[PDB]
Amino acid sequence: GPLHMIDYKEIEVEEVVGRGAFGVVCKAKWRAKDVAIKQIRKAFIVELRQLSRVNHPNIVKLYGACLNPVCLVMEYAEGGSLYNVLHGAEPLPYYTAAHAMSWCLQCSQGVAYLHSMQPKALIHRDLKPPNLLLVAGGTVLKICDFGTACDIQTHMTNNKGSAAWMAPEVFEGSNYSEKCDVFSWGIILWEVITRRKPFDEIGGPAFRIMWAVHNGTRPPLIKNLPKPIESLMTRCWSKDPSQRPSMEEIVKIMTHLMRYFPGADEPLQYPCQHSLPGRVEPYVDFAEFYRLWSVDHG
Ligand SMILES: CC(C)Oc1cc(C(=O)N2CCN(C)CC2)ccc1NC(=O)c1csc(-c2cccc(NC(=O)Nc3ccccc3)c2)n1
Repeated sequence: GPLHMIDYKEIEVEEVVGRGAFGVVCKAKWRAKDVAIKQIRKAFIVELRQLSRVNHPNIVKLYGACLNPVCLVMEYAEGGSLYNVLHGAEPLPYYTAAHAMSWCLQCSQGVAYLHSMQPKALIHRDLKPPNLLLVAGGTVLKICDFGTACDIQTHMTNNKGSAAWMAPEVFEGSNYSEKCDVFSWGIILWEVITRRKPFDEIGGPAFRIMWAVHNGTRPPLIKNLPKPIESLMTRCWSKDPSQRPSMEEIVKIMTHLMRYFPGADEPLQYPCQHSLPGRVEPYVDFAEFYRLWSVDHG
């Protein structure tokens, strides 16, 4: 994995866009290109090595590192976090079923890559919309890993944590595999389809959500959701990791559903005035899906 050595003189820092845990992410410029830089010593060696080994369109690009001061240099995500597109400050952008399905397809392709690496696979173990970034007018999605928490107080048991998207076996303290990322992906699918924060009904501190998920609570089912999308979604939620699909299988299934979801290449340009009403209604609209389905199967 080749990598550019960067003299800190060449960087011109523009703004700060994330301060949590083990560094401060910042917008900057470098040889024309807009870049994102994370300033910090220990695990940096492992991350820098991993972040150079990866080469996939749906995982964020590493241009290189500056060894003094010790910081990563990567492509800037103009579109920002998916979380911020979904639930950020107003005005939030309008999006479609096709966008929602494409973002989950793209995320799954990135994760399938991570799980297929050799000799050992990379397990992300922290997939959630804050670590999913958007580019190309919101059309393209790239996985990253900010790693938002460490201290139990002002991180892991709060809104800057990740218990809503976490697999039971991880927070349970049991052994886990790459199937933990499949659970997370299942939750993200529900999230983009509904534009609801998962387990916002429960809330409180994170241990309340962990308690509910450990007993078997899942996000509510979605009204009028196609059965194949509901099958794939609810399988990823499975308590037993053995019953969850592989990311390889998800990529195949999703790749073929996109036939019934044209228009994902349309960039995010229209505004939205979003307000929230057993089951729950989707934000996106599945009417054209059923229409195109009927034509193929009829
Ligand atoms: C809050 C941040 C996250 O996410 C961002 C949020 C915004 C944002 O919300 N803004 C607010 C201001 N407005 C004006 C624009 C929108 C902007 C940029 C980034 N970040 C990035 O562009 C970026 C690119 S790489 C990266 C990053 C940051 C920290 C760590 C890593 N590391 C990895 O990706 N590691 C890794 C990935 C896969 C496998 C192994 C390691 C990347 N961040």
